[PDB]
Amino acid sequence: AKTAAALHILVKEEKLALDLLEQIKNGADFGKLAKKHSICPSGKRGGDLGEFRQGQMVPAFDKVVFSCPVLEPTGPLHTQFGYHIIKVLYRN
Repeated sequence: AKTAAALHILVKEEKLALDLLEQIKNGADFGKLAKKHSICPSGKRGGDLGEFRQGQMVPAFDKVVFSCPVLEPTGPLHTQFGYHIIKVLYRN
């Protein structure tokens, strides 16, 4: 699929990623957790890029959106920036 709706959180240290994964299970809040933790110039937008082509931001994203099914929070994944957790939506 060319364009998909995707939310991404990048964690610098694994310990926080584990706390997030458990934190999302205990609480559950992919959008709000991404915005607070990302604290980056793409926290507002990278935490909610809306729909964009499979080749805009990070290649690793194309793999999992083509690996996991949409509507399937997959991650946290491994990427150079740190841990990538990707939520897939619409996929079109």
